[PDB]
Amino acid sequence: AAVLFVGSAVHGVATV
Amino acid sequence: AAVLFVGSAVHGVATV
Amino acid sequence: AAVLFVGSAVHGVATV
Amino acid sequence: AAVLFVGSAVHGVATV
Amino acid sequence: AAVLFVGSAVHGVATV
Amino acid sequence: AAVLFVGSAVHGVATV
Amino acid sequence: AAVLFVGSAVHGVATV
Amino acid sequence: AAVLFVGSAVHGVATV
Amino acid sequence: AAVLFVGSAVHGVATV
Amino acid sequence: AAVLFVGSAVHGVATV
Amino acid sequence: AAVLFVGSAVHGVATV
Amino acid sequence: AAVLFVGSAVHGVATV
Amino acid sequence: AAVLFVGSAVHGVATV
Amino acid sequence: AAVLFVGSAVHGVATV
Amino acid sequence: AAVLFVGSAVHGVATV
Amino acid sequence: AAVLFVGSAVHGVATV
Amino acid sequence: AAVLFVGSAVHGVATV
Amino acid sequence: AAVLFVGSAVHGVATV
Ligand SMILES: [Cl-]
Ligand SMILES: [Cl-]
Ligand SMILES: [Cl-]
Ligand SMILES: [Cl-]
Ligand SMILES: [Cl-]
Ligand SMILES: [Cl-]
Ligand SMILES: [Cl-]
Ligand SMILES: [Cl-]
Ligand SMILES: [Cl-]
Repeated sequence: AAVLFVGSAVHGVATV
Repeated sequence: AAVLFVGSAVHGVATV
Repeated sequence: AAVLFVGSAVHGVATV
Repeated sequence: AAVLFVGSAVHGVATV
Repeated sequence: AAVLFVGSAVHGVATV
Repeated sequence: AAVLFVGSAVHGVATV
Repeated sequence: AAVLFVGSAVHGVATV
Repeated sequence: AAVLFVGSAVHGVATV
Repeated sequence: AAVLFVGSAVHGVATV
Repeated sequence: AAVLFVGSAVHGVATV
Repeated sequence: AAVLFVGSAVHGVATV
Repeated sequence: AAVLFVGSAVHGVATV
Repeated sequence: AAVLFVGSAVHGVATV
Repeated sequence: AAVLFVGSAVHGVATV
Repeated sequence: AAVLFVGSAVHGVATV
Repeated sequence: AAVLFVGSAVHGVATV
Repeated sequence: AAVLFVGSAVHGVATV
Repeated sequence: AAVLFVGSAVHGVATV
């Protein structure tokens, strides 16, 4: 799964 | 504190 | 607690 | 020591 | 390199 | 899953 | 943005 | 290497 | 110390 | 955004 | 229409 | 037929 | 020449 | 010839 | 026309 | 057969 | 404790 | 301070 940095501010890490 | 992956796949990150 | 980055650049970890 | 997440959802860091 | 969350439970981070 | 470009030449696309 | 292969079969490419 | 979709419109695929 | 994302999008990581 | 491990040694994490 | 990969392994491209 | 990225960022693959 | 996605949403492929 | 994803998750690109 | 990866690692998409 | 990128830079697509 | 990347490229994560 | 991994394999976090 890809480790991702998501959001737009508030961001966080997600895995897909 | 422990790093956690939460979700079910897509996971986000939490801390306790 | 959710791990969130907060900022607009420098983004820090919000204590949640 | 390996960094491993253990769980089945919540996954925590195993002390290895 | 892609940062990845791998495994299937036991997971961990890998870079490719 | 991450789309990756892997190999060393010969390369290919893999998904993890 | 990450190029991802997502779905569950039916899959597709998404970008995040 | 990560397959990425980059640009700002005009976009393209890059690998890192 | 706090983990920071720095940049503006492309971010790198810093610590304070 | 893709979380990436970049560099070539000195490496670091970047997000794209 | 969506470009998708369909299958269950081998997955082919379909338009829906 | 032309292959397209459709979306708004998150994109997926479409074709007319 | 570059293979690119052009658009502003729907993005088509162009060669530049 | 049709382009395929083959594998089982990890997939690679094949074509018959 | 053949689609190519051009670059040196970081690659982008070109076509002659 | 595998779809691959072959080259040493410019890499073209080959079927093996 | 120090975070380590271990491997040789593919790296995994260890801690000391 | 920048987060950097230093090594050539084991890579550790440089105190910067
Ligand atoms: Cl899970
Ligand atoms: Cl920003
Ligand atoms: Cl857009
Ligand atoms: Cl956005
Ligand atoms: Cl499958
Ligand atoms: Cl799996
Ligand atoms: Cl190369
Ligand atoms: Cl390199
Ligand atoms: Cl290395």
